[PDB]
Amino acid sequence: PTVEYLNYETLDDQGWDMDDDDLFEKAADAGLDGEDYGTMEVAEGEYILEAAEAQGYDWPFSCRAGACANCASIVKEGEIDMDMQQILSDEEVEEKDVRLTCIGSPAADEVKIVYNAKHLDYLQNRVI
Ligand code: FES
Repeated sequence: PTVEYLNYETLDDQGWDMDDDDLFEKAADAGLDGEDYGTMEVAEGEYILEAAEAQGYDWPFSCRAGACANCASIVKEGEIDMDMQQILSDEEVEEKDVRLTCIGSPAADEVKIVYNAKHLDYLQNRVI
């Protein structure tokens, strides 16, 4: 039950690559904020945003029922289990690797994922 969360905003701000500089690995040498990069440990049956929230990590959330994408993320690798529902578009689960962190649990041992997907330029336009 090991995972590595990464700040999607840090990837853009720094202007790094998605998997070229191996942020999940080079990040440990940057000592960035723990709320941006770190190894998230979650057992089977435990919600990510929940296991990380008990450590000090922060995640975007609004519906908290797996019916919206505010808590959207970007799994860079591994696999996560979802509930009986699918509000996101497979394109986001395959082209953006987005998942539900409020109601999503890791089904693999090691998994990579970026937290705070709301930073995506596709949503930033929602700003009023
Ligand atoms: S907070 Fe709505 S799907 Fe996660």
